[PDB]
Amino acid sequence: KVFGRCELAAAMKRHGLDNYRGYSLGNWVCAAKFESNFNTQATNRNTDGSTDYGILQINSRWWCNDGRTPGSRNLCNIPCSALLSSDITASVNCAKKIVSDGNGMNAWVAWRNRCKGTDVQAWIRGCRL
Ligand SMILES: [Cl-]
Ligand SMILES: [Cl-]
Ligand SMILES: [Cl-]
Ligand SMILES: [Cl-]
Ligand SMILES: [Cl-]
Ligand SMILES: [Cl-]
Ligand SMILES: [Cl-]
Ligand code: NA
Repeated sequence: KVFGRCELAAAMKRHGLDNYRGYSLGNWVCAAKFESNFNTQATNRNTDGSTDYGILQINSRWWCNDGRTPGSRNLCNIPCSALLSSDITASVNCAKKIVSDGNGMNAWVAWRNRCKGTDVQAWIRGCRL
């Protein structure tokens, strides 16, 4: 599914991501924009052989099982395929675990490089929330 901007902001708020660990909804929308372009079916293979999955490009080294990332963990206790669903529940629940890990949203390199310290409230401007 390719979400609209305000459609995704609303879905993330419905699942309790707004201000989760102190991160406003515009931070999450911005991270999803640059990670996936709001496409739940986004995938990216890393040099190390891990794969990033879904709207927030969650990685197989720690967070989900794909059966093809040697030595990896599955801390969200999900198949990585669950992160590609039209329903963002699995992505949101796993994102809450990642952002609680100690480095906040710096876990998402694209958030640190493209969203951090920007006017992220622009990402929810105009949305009926
Ligand atoms: Cl957009
Ligand atoms: Cl915001
Ligand atoms: Cl594996
Ligand atoms: Cl595990
Ligand atoms: Cl599995
Ligand atoms: Cl949803
Ligand atoms: Cl933090
Ligand atoms: Na894994």
